[PDB]
Amino acid sequence: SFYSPVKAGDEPASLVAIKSGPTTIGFGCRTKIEDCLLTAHHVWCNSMRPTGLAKAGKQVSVEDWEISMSSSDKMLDFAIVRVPTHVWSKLGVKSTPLVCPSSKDVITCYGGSSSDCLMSGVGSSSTSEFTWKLTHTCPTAAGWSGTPLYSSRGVVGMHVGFEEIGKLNRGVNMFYVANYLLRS
Repeated sequence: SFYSPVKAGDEPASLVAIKSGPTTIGFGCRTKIEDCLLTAHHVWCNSMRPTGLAKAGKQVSVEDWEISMSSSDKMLDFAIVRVPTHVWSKLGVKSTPLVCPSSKDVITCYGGSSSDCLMSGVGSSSTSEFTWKLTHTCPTAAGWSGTPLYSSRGVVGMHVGFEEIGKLNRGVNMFYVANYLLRS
């Protein structure tokens, strides 16, 4: 009801699913921070090992790729991974820039329990006086961690969890993180 099905090929070109054997452990996007996969720390580092990247039924295995940066802070919860560029093209994944979030962004969020079985939510996203923090109303589920907060203007942030469970959700503002927190 709060969700619409999404046919493979109709999700954004940046969106990628993160698999651990049969299990989708979360989502991510291709972006620039150099060029990278951005997902949640708990998807990439605190779940069962990532073994593959999936997009629309297409699959590529995960090899010993470098984790450029990560934070296991509940409030940041990010992992920035250097995926060889051929893997991105094998999947047909196109980059998308991290745009600056605002007081109110209209957002779509995508997730599912398999690469080819995707659905979409809609909500709004808002910045905090705690600059690293976003809160949003996009309906998500278990396994939707690392999924980008897409606006018409672009990816404003990354979904990581809850603010209050089922009332208000939580993102990390990766724009602020990349500009003020991360060291080159």
